[PDB]
Amino acid sequence: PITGLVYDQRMMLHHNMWDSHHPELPQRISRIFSRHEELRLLSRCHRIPARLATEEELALCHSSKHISIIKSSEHMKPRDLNRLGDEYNSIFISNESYTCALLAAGSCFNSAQAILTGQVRNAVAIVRPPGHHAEKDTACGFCFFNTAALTARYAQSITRESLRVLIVDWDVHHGNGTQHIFEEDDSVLYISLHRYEDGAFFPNSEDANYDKVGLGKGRGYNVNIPWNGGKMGDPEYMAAFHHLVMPIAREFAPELVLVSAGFDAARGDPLGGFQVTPEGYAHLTHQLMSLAAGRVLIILEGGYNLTSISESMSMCTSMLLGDSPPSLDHLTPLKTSATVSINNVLRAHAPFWSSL
Ligand SMILES: O=C(NNC(=O)C(F)F)c1cnc(NCc2ccccc2)nc1
Ligand SMILES: [K+]
Ligand SMILES: [K+]
Ligand SMILES: [Zn+2]
Repeated sequence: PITGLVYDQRMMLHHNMWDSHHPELPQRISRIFSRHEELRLLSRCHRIPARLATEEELALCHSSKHISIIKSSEHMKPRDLNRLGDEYNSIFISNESYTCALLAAGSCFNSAQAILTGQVRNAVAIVRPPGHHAEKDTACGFCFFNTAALTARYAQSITRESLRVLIVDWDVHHGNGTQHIFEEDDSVLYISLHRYEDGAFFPNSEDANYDKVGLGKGRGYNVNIPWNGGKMGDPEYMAAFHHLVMPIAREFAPELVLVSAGFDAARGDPLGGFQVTPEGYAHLTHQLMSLAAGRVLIILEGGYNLTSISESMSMCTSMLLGDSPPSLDHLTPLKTSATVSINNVLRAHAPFWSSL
C-alpha cells in the first residue's frame, strides 16, 4: 500500500515575464510540496521521478502543428514570445515553458506507469503548467498540452487500447480540452464539475452544459455537471458525488482513475468564487479511492490561493496514504440551483447509466 509522489522544481521555470504576479505562479507547486513536508506526508510517500514527455507521446492527443509551435517557443526572443502568447486565450510563454509542460506530462506518465505496474497503489503529481484547457490543436487557459488526457492515452499504450480510464475534473473550470479530446471515445469517461453560469464563466462556452453527453461511440461517456447562481461548496459537491459521479463511475468500472485536481473551487481562491474546503477535497478523494481497486492518480490543475491549494492537495494525499477522512462541517441544505443542476444531469444521463 504505497503512495507515489512526483514533484520537480524545474517546473517552476515557466514564468510570466510581463506580469510576474500572474496567478499561475511558479511557487504554486513549491508551496504544495512544502506543505507536504511540514505535514510529514512527504516521507510517507514513494518519490517518483519526473521526465520529459516525448514528441511521440504528445502526438497521442495533439496535432503536429501545435507541438511544433510550442516547441519552437523555446528559442524565441521576448517579442516573439509575447506575440505568440497573445495568439491564444489566456496564455503566457517563456523560453522554459515547453520543457516545463513536457516535464508535467512525463511526470504523470511515470506516475501512471508506477500505478499500473503495481509499484505504487496510487499517486499525486504536483506539476505545472496545468493541462485540462489545452486542446488537440491549441493552447488555452494557462495550459499547453493536456497532461491528463495524455496520461489516459499513455496508460492505454502500456496496457491495452481499451483500458477503461475515468477522468474526474473537479477544477472549478470546465476541461474543454479533455472533453473534446475524448468526446467520441467510450474508453475514457470524462466527468467534470464546474462553475458555468449559463456560459458566463471561463472558458465561456456552452460546450460545458449538461446536455453535451458525448458524440458517436462516446455518447453517454461525457458528463458535465454545471453550477449556476450560487457559491457552491462542500454540500453541493458531496451531493453531486452521491447522485451522479459515484453511481456513473461504479457502473463504468474504471481500471484507472485520473483526477484533474484543480483547487480553484477552494475556499479563498481569487478566481473561482467557491468554498470547497480541504476536508471536502479529502472526502472527494476518499470516495474516488473505492474505484479501480484504488488506482487513483491526482494531477494538479488550477487553484491560485497558495495557502488554499497547499492545504487542499495535502489533504488529498493524506487520504491516498490511508488516513481517515476528516469530519465535514454540518452540511447545509443544497442551494436550490444546485439541485436543479443535479436533476438536469440526471435526466441527461439516465438513458445511458442504469444506476441513475
Ligand atoms: O483558472 C483558470 N483555468 N483553470 C485551470 O485549471 C488552468 F490552470 F488550467 C483560468 C484560465 N484562464 C483564464 N482567463 C482569464 C484570466 C487570465 C489571467 C488572470 C485572471 C483571469 N482564467 C482562469
Ligand atoms: K471541472
Ligand atoms: K468520453
Ligand atoms: Zn481552473
